[PDB]
Amino acid sequence: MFTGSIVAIVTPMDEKGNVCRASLKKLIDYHVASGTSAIVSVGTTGEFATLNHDEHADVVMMTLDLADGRIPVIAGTGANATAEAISLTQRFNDSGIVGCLTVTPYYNRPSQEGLYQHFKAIAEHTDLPQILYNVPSRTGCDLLPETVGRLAKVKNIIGIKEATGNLTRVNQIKELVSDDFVLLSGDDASALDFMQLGGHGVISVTANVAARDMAQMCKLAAEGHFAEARVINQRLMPLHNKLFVEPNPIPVKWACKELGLVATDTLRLPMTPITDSGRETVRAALKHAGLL
Amino acid sequence: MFTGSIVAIVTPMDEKGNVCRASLKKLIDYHVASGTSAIVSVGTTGEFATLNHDEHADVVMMTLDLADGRIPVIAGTGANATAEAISLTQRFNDSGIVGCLTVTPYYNRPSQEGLYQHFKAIAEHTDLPQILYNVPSRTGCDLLPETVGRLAKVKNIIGIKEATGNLTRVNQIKELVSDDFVLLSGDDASALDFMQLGGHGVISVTANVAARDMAQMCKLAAEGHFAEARVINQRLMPLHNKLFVEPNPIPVKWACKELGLVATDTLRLPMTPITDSGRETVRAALKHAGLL
Amino acid sequence: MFTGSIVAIVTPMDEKGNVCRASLKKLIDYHVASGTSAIVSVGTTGEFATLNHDEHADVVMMTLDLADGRIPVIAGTGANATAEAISLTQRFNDSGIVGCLTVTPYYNRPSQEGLYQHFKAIAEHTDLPQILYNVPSRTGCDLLPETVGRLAKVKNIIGIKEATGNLTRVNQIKELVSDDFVLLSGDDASALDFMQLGGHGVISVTANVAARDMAQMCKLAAEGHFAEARVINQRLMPLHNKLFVEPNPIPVKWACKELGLVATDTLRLPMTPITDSGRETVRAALKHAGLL
Amino acid sequence: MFTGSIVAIVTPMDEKGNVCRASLKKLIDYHVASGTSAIVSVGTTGEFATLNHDEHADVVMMTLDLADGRIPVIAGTGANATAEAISLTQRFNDSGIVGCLTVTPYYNRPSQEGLYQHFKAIAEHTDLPQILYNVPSRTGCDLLPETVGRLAKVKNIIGIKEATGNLTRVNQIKELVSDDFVLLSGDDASALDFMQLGGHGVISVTANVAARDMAQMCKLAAEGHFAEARVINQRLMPLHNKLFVEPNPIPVKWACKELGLVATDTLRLPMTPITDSGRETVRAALKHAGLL
Ligand SMILES: [K+]
Ligand SMILES: [K+]
Ligand SMILES: [K+]
Ligand SMILES: [K+]
Ligand SMILES: [K+]
Ligand SMILES: [K+]
Repeated sequence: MFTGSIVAIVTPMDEKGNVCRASLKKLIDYHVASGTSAIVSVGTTGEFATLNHDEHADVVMMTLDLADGRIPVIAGTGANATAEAISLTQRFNDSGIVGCLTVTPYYNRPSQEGLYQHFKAIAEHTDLPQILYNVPSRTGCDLLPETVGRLAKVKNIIGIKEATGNLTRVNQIKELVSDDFVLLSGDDASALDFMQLGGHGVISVTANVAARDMAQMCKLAAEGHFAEARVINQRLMPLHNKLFVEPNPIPVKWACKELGLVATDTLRLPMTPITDSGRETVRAALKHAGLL
Repeated sequence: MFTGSIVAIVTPMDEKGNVCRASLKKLIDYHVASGTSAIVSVGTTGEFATLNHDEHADVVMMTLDLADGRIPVIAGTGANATAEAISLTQRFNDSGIVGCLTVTPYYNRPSQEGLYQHFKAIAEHTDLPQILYNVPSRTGCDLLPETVGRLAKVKNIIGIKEATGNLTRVNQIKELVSDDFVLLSGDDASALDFMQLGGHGVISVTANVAARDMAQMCKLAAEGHFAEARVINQRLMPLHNKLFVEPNPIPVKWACKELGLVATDTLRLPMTPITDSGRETVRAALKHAGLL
Repeated sequence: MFTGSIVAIVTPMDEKGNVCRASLKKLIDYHVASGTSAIVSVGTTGEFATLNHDEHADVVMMTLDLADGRIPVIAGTGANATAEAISLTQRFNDSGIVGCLTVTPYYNRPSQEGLYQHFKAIAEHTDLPQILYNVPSRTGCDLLPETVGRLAKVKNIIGIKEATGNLTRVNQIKELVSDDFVLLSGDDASALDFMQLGGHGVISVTANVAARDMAQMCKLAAEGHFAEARVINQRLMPLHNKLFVEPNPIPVKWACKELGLVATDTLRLPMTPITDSGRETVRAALKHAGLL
Repeated sequence: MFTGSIVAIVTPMDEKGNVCRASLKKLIDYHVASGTSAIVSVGTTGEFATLNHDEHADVVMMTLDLADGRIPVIAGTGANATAEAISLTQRFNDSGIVGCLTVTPYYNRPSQEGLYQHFKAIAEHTDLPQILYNVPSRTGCDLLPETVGRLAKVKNIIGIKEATGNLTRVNQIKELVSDDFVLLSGDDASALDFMQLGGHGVISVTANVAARDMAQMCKLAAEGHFAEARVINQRLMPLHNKLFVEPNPIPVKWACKELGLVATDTLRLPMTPITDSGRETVRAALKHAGLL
């Protein structure tokens, strides 16, 4: 459901830029075989910015179909207009997804009162569980712990993906919310630290290409075996870093292609193909993790 | 017209959040009478974030119809997907707009090369003049002078709205582009300084309520009369700051309502109504500028 | 020695700005009675910036004398010139202090190679244990984990006071150093989190006025009792924050006076007396902690 | 003289780190011949951080003796303890210096009120003109325009060396001070922009090796001939940047050695010798400026 290693899955494309079903099926089978806890479909790593809402919905529904009940699917449903976020969420009502990952409005820089009204309105128009998502480097907006506390009082707001990389947020949030509100890292390089402080898992880029290792790390964390988890983390740290050598998901798509998990590493503009220097860097990180 | 005081006009709304034609007419007449150089329709201040593409186009067309040839209109046309920006651009071909204001992709944080490809593609598919728009605090990415220099070689990329507030950008860009490339400030509080360093004008929030003083300030600046311009700037500085006391365009829409230029101060979520403390701050700034 | 709750003790002054022996003795007796693990004398909170090296040495020696073997004393010995740091350290050779707290050079912004040469030269001119101290908001310099690793190879460099508040540093450093290199927080508000990640204690401002609570928190942490430690932390969090409402040690000196621990709250310029608003804020925090 | 191109002169050292009188003479003659306005002796670039007060005074006196009335000398006199700044100031009373350059307290992060008291006290105890010096990247504190305005009312506080590189400060300060208060840039790369906005000159690192071009650039700027000045600035921009490729004054001392102006490029720890890559970068910048 909402703990352990959750992959922010790539939306694999053909050379034309449209979803590649055979690739998507190969990835999903991989995540089932690897012990991934859930799949986030059409999150940031899934190129939500460059799919239209129809295309987005098609990918989510295809992912659900291919998952075939073997692995839970959380849909990306964020938007920077509240009405649009409500419309997008309503597309998934009764779909089979287990909840929604909803990013703070980007670009328009709402106030904290605005963020409260936005997420409350979205939560009120669905029965689906809502995971807030804070990623200020992308959005220009920072959903602060006090406001997460206020929102956690809404019945179906049940967790947060905290992608600041600021580990002080874990216990600031935890003290204002109930014991069952889920804290998930959105920052691979700090995620083991985030779990060590009390978080419950990660929505991960790295899990796209090191799914088994990520699942093993997160299990060890949950069991309180941090030193064993950290050995895995150290083997993965160059991926955690170098999968952002160029803008995500440029590196992870390349890595997926290199590993034979997807047919092509195509992305949509303004994301551009990986540079030669980038390929060499990512290749080295994959080798360090023992994947190549 | 791409120099002088250009207003980033509000999109006035009724209580339902729908565009108020009567209020828009009043603003347009105000700008014609007050000597504003041009109107930026559905820029940031015009709530491009929360209008859909149809409503956005309607507002641009309504603005053109109401302007009736008396003042030039520039349309906001940016998007974070290069295909969507191209699509939106096509809607305005032969509309009567003089140019497009096209923001760097927000949220997805493309590389410089990605920005280059993005804007180059948009420019290729129109004959309309394009004004690049850099606002890193909103978008998460920063279109750097070197890339602006590469883009300025494209025939119909004709200027930039630089909203960093980092004044060193003026001459870094100027030295890389031709003498006819327009530099426009997107930061009211530093705009006179921007013009003093070589900028050609401003795309302004303050101009929505102080159009005549903005128009004269920019003229004096273009003539080299900076001391004279600075007297006006000092009277407007509280507005340049306090129009951002809560997220733009919340304060300026309230100010327009207080002056009687628009029927209601309604905005779309996630923007919310001005706080009482914000009304007090904004009113004080209006009085400092001599407007109430 | 170098774990648990270490107080960065204030240098109490008379009204003239010189050390007050009776106050210093009262504080030291308090730390012995409270279970404080060690005292840092003439660190940042002890006003190292505004004591001359003679005055500094006198305070350290007086603190040692008053401690009377009951509680270990670590001297502040940092300087931004290597020669000066060596001279200051040599004053304490054979003094009775148990080690030195040596801040990265401030103002001059050395490179990482510079930081390496600086601390290596200092370590080579003493037999005393050296605790590095990184506080970039004050110094303009950031001693990065790689360089801490390089330095940890020097026999008598035995730990670090990490005052960035960036909790990712704990495990970055730990993986590059031996199991016996000591990690101490220099940031009260994050210090329980820092210990939860693997750190060994804190050099604390808050311990000046909540010494018993800080010692109890740190003991619980070391025992792996984080939830119990966090209850104490929550009671102390307003002090952890509000003891920096005005520049440290302005608030903590006031609080020490209010509690009857020191005779006067005098400081040296450019530190100035606490403002009325500050007194009210600090008073509230003391009340929250159950100290007043 | 407190306008035009003022050099923040290196303190040339022999291999032992002691001041080289022969090298200093050569530099002083160079500045007299090249039209430099004044010499700042034992500023940041002069390694004020690593000279003791006696050595600092010796260098100022030697500079005065060598200048022999041919060029005005301003002494660096700042400290982070108000008493120490006063003490140092007294050493220079009736020395022959024309003024003092006094940096905001570093490391201890005083309040604005603390800065006000600090500088007010220093000014009270001398008849020498005082130039305030703001460099937040080094000091950890930021002397804001409002406080500069309060200090400019003190009769002998006569200007400011503003080294933020934040160009909005020019007119924020100008509007709060009298027409005769001097604004000087402390950031070579933005200094021409600073002058274009109303600044009166620069306290420069670049001037150590490009004194004549700096002197002419500043004259053209003072005359309003900004286009002409900017041609010179463009030839000097690689030096303005690459003199900071490693910590200042490491690169400029190497540059002075390469040109033959000083016998050795030796500095005091924690400054270290220039890297090979830095020598290559600096040399390239020298050639761009036409100096080798
Ligand atoms: K809930
Ligand atoms: K939108
Ligand atoms: K062009
Ligand atoms: K060691
Ligand atoms: K020093
Ligand atoms: K004055």
